[PDB]
Amino acid sequence: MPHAFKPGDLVFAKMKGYPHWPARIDDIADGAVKPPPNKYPIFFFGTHETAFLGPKDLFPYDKSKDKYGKPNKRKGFNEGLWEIQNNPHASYS
Repeated sequence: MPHAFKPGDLVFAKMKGYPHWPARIDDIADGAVKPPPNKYPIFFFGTHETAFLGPKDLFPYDKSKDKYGKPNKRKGFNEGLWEIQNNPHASYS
């Protein structure tokens, strides 16, 4: 049975105006800016951007990849597909 989201979990994350996007739950580094309450820091593969999202916009990757894990013309998307499949836990700074 599922747990709450934790750092390192792999997802597709939904933002307004964007396709469901390959992403991970990030940690928050010591001394770094924390998210708002009930929000998680989401790192988006390919773009390497961070947004703060809640669970309603977070789709576990394993369950969802058949539906959402296909190429997209959008900038960074296909790089992001490679990242989440091949090195999802790397440093992308």
